[PDB]
Amino acid sequence: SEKEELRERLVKICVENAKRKGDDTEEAREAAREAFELVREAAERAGIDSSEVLELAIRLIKECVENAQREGYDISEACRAAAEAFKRVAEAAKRAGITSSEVLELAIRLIKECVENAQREGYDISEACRAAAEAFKRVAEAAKRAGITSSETLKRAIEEIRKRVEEAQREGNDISEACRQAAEEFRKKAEELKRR
Repeated sequence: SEKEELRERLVKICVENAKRKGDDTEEAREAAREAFELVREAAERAGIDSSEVLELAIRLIKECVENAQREGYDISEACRAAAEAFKRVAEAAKRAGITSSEVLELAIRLIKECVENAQREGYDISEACRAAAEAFKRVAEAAKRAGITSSETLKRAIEEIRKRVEEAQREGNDISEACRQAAEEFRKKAEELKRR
């Protein structure tokens, strides 16, 4: 099946990257298999389990794993953390009624960018995953509360977070704070919209 194929690809990626740097390949295979099910189930429960969304989730994991290999991080840790980050995006999407393909893609790109930035700087991957996923969760929740149904509005909110994260990266400022401040500015705007 397509899912079996996709899982096999992720296993290959994790095992090959573990083998390259002398990490435990059996742990990496296990991590890949468990990560795949974690993301599949989360997507299914959120009603977003198109093969396109599953491919994006696997791409996120792949990129985080490949960069872990480059930057001195444990392959299985990276695999798990990326999968858990996707799970939190899916959970927030479910709670807010978000199914937009473009919104989901931007949320997952934001996670990737935060993780890559953390890995470059030698910081903890899990903290970068939390900042990115929390920012999405905050925007999603604020949009739902305010009755914002527009995909363009959500896309522009996530793009603004991406823009502030890239600015912070460039200037050597804290990425997590950039995420927090940008999501909070959206929340304010949304709440004003609802009140007014």
